Amino acid sequence: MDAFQGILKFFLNQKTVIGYSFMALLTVGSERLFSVVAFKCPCSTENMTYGLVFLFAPAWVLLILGFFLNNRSWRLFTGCCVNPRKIFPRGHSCRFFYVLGQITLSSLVAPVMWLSVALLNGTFYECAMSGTRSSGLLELICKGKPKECWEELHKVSCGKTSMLPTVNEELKLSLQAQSQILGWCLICSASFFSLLTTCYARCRSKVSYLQLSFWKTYAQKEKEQLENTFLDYANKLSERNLKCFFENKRPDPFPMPTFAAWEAASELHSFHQSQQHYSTLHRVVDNG
Amino acid sequence: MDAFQGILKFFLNQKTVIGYSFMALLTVGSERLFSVVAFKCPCSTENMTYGLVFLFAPAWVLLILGFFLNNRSWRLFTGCCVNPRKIFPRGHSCRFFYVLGQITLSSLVAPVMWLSVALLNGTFYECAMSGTRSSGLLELICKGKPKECWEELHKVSCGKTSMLPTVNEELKLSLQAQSQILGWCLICSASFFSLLTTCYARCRSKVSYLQLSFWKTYAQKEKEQLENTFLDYANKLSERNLKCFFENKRPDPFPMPTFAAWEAASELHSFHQSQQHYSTLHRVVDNG
Amino acid sequence: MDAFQGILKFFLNQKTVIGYSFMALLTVGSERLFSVVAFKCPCSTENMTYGLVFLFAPAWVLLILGFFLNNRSWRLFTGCCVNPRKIFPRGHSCRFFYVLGQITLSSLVAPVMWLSVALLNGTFYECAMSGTRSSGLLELICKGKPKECWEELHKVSCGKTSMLPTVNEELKLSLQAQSQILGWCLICSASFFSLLTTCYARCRSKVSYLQLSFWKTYAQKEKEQLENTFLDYANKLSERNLKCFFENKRPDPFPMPTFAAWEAASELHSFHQSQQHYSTLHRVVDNG
Amino acid sequence: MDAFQGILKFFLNQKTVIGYSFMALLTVGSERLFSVVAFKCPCSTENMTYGLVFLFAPAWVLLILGFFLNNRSWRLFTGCCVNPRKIFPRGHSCRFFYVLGQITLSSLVAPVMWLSVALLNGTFYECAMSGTRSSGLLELICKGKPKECWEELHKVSCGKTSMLPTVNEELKLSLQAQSQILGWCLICSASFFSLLTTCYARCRSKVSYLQLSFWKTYAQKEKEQLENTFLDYANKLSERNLKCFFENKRPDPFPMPTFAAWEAASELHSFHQSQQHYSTLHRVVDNG
Repeated sequence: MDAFQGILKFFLNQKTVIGYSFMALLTVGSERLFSVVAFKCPCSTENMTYGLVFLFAPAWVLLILGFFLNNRSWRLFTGCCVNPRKIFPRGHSCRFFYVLGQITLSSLVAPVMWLSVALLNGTFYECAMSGTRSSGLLELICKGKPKECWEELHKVSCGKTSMLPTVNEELKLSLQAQSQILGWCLICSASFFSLLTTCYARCRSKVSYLQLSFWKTYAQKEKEQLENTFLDYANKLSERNLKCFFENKRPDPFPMPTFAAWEAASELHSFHQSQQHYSTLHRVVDNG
Repeated sequence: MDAFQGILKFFLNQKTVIGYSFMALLTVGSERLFSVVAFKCPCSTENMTYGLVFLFAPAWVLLILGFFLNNRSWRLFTGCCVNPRKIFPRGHSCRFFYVLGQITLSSLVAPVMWLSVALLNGTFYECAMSGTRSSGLLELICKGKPKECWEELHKVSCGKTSMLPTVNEELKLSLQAQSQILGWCLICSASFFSLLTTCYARCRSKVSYLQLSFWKTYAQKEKEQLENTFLDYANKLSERNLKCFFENKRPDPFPMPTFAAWEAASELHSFHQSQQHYSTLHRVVDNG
Repeated sequence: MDAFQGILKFFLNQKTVIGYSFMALLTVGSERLFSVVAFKCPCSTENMTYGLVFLFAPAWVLLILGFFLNNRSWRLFTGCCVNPRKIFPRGHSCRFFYVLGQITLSSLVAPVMWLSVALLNGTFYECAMSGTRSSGLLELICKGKPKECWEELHKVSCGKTSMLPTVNEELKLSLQAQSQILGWCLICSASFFSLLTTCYARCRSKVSYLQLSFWKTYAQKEKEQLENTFLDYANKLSERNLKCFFENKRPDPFPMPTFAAWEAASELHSFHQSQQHYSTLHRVVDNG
Repeated sequence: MDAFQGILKFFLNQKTVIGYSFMALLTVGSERLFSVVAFKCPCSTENMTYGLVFLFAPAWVLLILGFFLNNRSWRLFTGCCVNPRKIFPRGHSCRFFYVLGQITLSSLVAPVMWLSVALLNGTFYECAMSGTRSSGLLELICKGKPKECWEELHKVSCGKTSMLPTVNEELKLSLQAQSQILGWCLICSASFFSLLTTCYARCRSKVSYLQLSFWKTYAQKEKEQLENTFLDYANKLSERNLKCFFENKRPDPFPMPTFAAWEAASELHSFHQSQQHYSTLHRVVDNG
């Protein structure tokens, strides 16, 4: 009875850590299927292009897919060209870049978690670094190797090289270990940067921790009560419009908010501690 | 009890992302059945025609199938030739191309997801590029290859070539990697174009985000109340016609909307912020 | 009936020892997957960097992840730059370092439990100590070994050495046993330090054991009653704001605490035995 | 019906013998995983240090872990430095060492049960005794053995010895049998010492067997009544503090015990047969 109503409280409270644990568990299973089934490195001069597309192009698709599912990116841009000065208020001319910077950093999580799993499985970097064709970065790999390392390097993945094939097995291990070092430098420097910008946004907040816990509770059920007021006023408007069509009647007037009140309740909210309002709908009711 | 009435809320809300995830999971399993069971490349002079038909003809079938299932393409064209000026209003003469462009771009999703999975499995491009017979694009494939690369290229898929059969294994890998580069160029440039036209359509909207959320709620249950009014007036009309046939009576008059009211409620809706009407049935009731 | 209501009492009472037993059971299964599936030591001159990154970089990620999930690190830092003297009171100028020292030692548990399991499975230390290149610490390993121990030491993991390959099997055992001795010195000296600072914090407490048991019961259900007062005052504020918007009314006044009362209830609590208060909200009510 | 309410009486009554049977079943399964999966003896000069750490370091961790889980070690030390003379009463100046001696001997059970199972599986002692390097205790092992027993003894675990390898099988059996004799001498002398100090503490008791059975029944449900009086007085204090914050009222006074009564009920109890009190809370109520 109460055993099932006591575990769902502890699960719904920790809901922002199972969403990230599921986003990281799907990238691991998707990277162990692109390299096993679809990736096979050609031993040609297109080595640099072929390995640099299986690395960065699945990270570009996940960036655009995070702008589609972000519900507060359509809340900001819808109706922009009607009056472009309602997103740029004259009192706070810099909150547009704070919100737009919050959309970008929130959708960079899945590109970063793709570039780290793909670098901790060093099959894409080994195919890409073999076709380097550069003066620098080639003496580092071919340090104590024979004279034909500077030309037959881009064949080391397929074997197929007349260079005593146990040097080909220790030229693969030197490239499969330069990517796993780079794969850990990306997790360590993106976790530190994600904590440095989160703590700076909370240290510079306008309210303390107790008022911020009421602000999040009000903003979560102002949207639940909005879905029930829209759904109740739409059942009464469609019943008025369908009885005056089949019976050829004249309708009673239907009171609705005007266009000036619809656009004034859609502006961007910024907290003021002199008159403490918790939403932009709270501000237009208390002022009018 | 309430655990089953709390997961279906989170599933029906995210309903436009499981439909596209099911459309992408069916194209993958359909492309891995044509190339395994039905496709076998002939090593002939019909190499170009055979591989270019398994690429573009299953994408032409899915384009027409997206016009049959689009419910707002029959809402626009039914009764066109009675009065063609009800689709071309004189106030807004350009909305006909906005609606027609929305039909085309919404049915181009499944052709694009076919050409990407087919190019990421490079069996159709390798059979097609072998029979190119062109001056350009033939020196790129036969760069460091012997003299009989310019004539025996169209046999490389079947083997069957007296050209030292390890060059035939590195001419297959060079063609199976030019299609996977081209496959990622299509996903990366169609995901960017799909976001550029969706964001431009919302930035140029007439209403803000809050009024657009009531417009979508009213339009969803105006169709639900329309199906219950049609089903209620058809049960009363069929009972009147059947009692006056078997008993040879004369019927009472049945009030129904006239022909001029049926055609006025079927026009194309366009929002005006001076008189805010949320449908074209709402406009003919409030005006008459 | 009462059999299920008698074991959940004994499980929820011992709740701080199943969270640590689950934190230690997940580190063991995560370390037996990095060394088996992903770690393969190269026999090169990058031996020192490769083995020292698989040791300390997964312990840097778990340190930052313990600052995110700590609920009393945001309770201290939110709203810091509005008035920085509310975290540094003039009466108790040193409690800021007692709370900050409690956040750090509580999040150092999972880094320490990573470095112990990684040293009791001596694969990361064997790859890293082989590339030592130092005057000291090299005569200890190469004590009764031949002359080529001082140059071909970094190849001992891959084999591949012309040094009579049964000396290569007793040079691996001498390095796989110097890490397991260091793995037990870390558990034995972190368990003694975790008891010395816990017993010193309780011996220097202001209240005895009986008053401290009431303090923990009050602080546990002041948070439960706070979540039900926030959820009740937010259902009444959103109902007031949505009836005055759709009907264009003027609202009744809504009594709420002022901004000066919100910030005084968010300060840092310190016990005084002259006037015994159990929270900072209890102190501002009894004083005003 | 009553079949389940008649076996749980016989199980909860014998609760101090299933806790020790489960503590001993976990040490056996934990010692058969260290010596099988993680222990591999090097044949080097670090034989003494390697085998003496796998023996005594898991016994030092279990000693500190028995101070953390002992609920009457925090009952004694919390608030010690406020007034140190409440743990050292002038009438009974030696009860502090009786309680501290009861904490130490009750947490030595799991260290002793580790050293006995680890010595009845003679793998740790065989690795450590091979590197003895002593004048005594080496003639006992090398009694009827050849001349190279005094130098090649520390290699006997790995084999690897040119000493007619059937003498290497009877030097392992002589060291794997000196530890099992030492393993049984530890269980025989710790079971006799545990009965000798338990019977001496009960023979020197102040009450007889019948009064001691009421004392254990009262002390067991003074703690159950204390958890319900704390949980009832904390629900009334948090409701008073939250209604005077959101409504800006002034509160009624809340009667609570003073600081002098909180510390007098936290002292150390000792029985007196002149005025028979069964707790230290029973003493301060009957006296005041």
